[PDB]
Amino acid sequence: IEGRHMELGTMLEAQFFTDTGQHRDKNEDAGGIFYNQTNQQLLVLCDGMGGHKAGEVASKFVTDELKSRFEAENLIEQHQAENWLRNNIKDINFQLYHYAQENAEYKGMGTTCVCALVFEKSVVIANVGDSRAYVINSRQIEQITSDHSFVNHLVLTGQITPEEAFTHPQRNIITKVMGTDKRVSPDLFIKRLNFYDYLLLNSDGLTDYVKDNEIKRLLVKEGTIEDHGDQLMQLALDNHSKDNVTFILAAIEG
Ligand SMILES: [Mn+2]
Ligand SMILES: [Mn+2]
Ligand SMILES: [Mn+2]
Ligand SMILES: [Mn+2]
Repeated sequence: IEGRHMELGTMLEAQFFTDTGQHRDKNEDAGGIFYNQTNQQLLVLCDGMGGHKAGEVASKFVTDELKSRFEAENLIEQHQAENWLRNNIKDINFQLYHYAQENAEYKGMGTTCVCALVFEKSVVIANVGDSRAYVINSRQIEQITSDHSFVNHLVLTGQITPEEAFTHPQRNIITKVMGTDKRVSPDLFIKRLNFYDYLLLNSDGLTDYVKDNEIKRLLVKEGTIEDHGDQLMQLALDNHSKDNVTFILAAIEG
């Protein structure tokens, strides 16, 4: 294959925030911020399904697998990041499928998974489920991923409006999730970091109770990344969120 130049290793100031919530008992969200041998940065977030058994086992499994595989890696080019994320996500899905099938305590477990590979100017995002990746600056908050949910299937087919989907009685249903099938087709995205201040990854425990406007205005205000994370978690709890709330906040600079 053709001669290509090595981009430098790049990372963003990113922090991981997770909370079980008062209303639930255990945290079935997992995730983390991991680095490979050349110090490339991978952000990982998983939402284990609460309606099924052992959501924390599934999310923890996918997270630990991605951490091990990525930390074992040396270099991933930008034009190969899509293949890397898709392949490893597929294999982890297969392993999680047989993991749930063979263990009777874990029968039917599953988890969402959104993850981002950070490069000098782009971010490569892979998504399976209704966890989200946003990009935010002073003027716009754009959701990069598309929810693999039923209500978003109705939205994308003109059957309901997004505002209707936010209060739809079946807004919890997931249509693509890890561990339920032998195969999975993850959604893959490339996003330019030119004109944005924040990359956000979050489970639905946040955005099921905090709309994009509130996130945008909270983030575009002044304050450090720790202050923004604290205020964002507290805003999720103030809007009476009753799921696990987890998000990675990544500050971007030119
Ligand atoms: Mn969950
Ligand atoms: Mn459970
Ligand atoms: Mn949901
Ligand atoms: Mn959730």
